[PDB]
Amino acid sequence: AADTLNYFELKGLMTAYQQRLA
Amino acid sequence: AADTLNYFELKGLMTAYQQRLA
Repeated sequence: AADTLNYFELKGLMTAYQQRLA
Repeated sequence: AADTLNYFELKGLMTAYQQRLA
């Protein structure tokens, strides 16, 4: 039931934030 | 494999593509 966080992009925002900081 | 790819950045990138092209 983890996909609820994956369907709604709670997981992509953090990766984008990380990528911009790097 | 699905967990690795990022559906967020590709959408953002296509958006920037079109907004510049305009």
